[PDB]
Amino acid sequence: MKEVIFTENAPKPIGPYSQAIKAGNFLFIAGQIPIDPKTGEIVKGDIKDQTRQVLENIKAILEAAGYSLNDVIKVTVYLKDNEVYAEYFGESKPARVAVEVSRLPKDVLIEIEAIAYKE
Amino acid sequence: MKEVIFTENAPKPIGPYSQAIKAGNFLFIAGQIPIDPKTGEIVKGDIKDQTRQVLENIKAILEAAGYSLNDVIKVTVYLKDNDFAKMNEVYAEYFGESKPARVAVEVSRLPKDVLIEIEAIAYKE
Amino acid sequence: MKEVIFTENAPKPIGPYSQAIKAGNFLFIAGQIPIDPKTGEIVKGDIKDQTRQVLENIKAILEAAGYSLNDVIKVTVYLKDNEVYAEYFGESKPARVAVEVSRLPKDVLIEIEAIAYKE
Repeated sequence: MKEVIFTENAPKPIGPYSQAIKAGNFLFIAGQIPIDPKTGEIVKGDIKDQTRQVLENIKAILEAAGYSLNDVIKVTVYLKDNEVYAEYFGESKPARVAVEVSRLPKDVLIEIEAIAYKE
Repeated sequence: MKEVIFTENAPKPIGPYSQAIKAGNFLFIAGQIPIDPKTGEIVKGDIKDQTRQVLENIKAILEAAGYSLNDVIKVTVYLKDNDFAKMNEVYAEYFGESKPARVAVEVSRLPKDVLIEIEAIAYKE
Repeated sequence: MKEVIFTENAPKPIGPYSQAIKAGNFLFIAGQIPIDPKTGEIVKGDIKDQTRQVLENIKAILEAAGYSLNDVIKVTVYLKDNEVYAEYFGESKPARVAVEVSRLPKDVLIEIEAIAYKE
């Protein structure tokens, strides 16, 4: 089965894409950036405040999709050229990919895309 | 089961790789660049035309594997720094309705120095 | 079923992460860098000795999960700025994505992520 996920607790995609799609038992979450869902405005803070907003958004999507943090299996982290993660990926310990790039959408510091599983 | 997807309407993969692979109900498409399968070279040189060729390439592979555009669930887009606006206009033609999960990031260099490269994952139950 | 994969033959996982997660018939392997599992230090040499090392680590994680190089269905290669590949992927002929980025972890020259399938 296939379902497009959408909750008001994570940034609202403005372009042609969804927050997350549940395909079978896998959940593919779109690249997340630091945007406060309630206000729709990008946080202009330090890497830790931005990274926390991102992880908060991902969690919102996981929850709306009916998953929990320990269902997360793979995380790709893109940074603009961290105990924060442990409270989120501690009981999960997903496989990780991390790279630095030129720029992210809306000149943000960090972007994260995730995949989760649930039997 | 595992299966290699090949089509004449998409650029031929160079080396020990494939255009796409169907594993179970998932279709993993290799990254595509704006190479016109008929001419064998990059198109015009403008973001719009390049984004179109890439999407056309992706469409062919999907079509070759018996999938459609609305089966695409995740797309990752790599750009070479800011033209990340026109890309969406062409992109909406192909994914405006099904709205796949997206990931967009800008990088250093892409294969053959193109301006855009896109990879996708499709799902068919 | 969800199972984290582990092998002493690959670089020890630092932080809240795994070398790989097995979900359903899929194996999601974390980004691998040219770290010599034995010494824990970056292997000496150029992009060729780093490539070898990376692919070797991937192979290690694969075998520890009961998978084969013929199982690799998708490969994502990050570079900073060859016959080895035919040896490791001439049998699986996976879908490929390759790009260049600003920098990799521990400022290495190459990072490779991968996905494998086994029915």
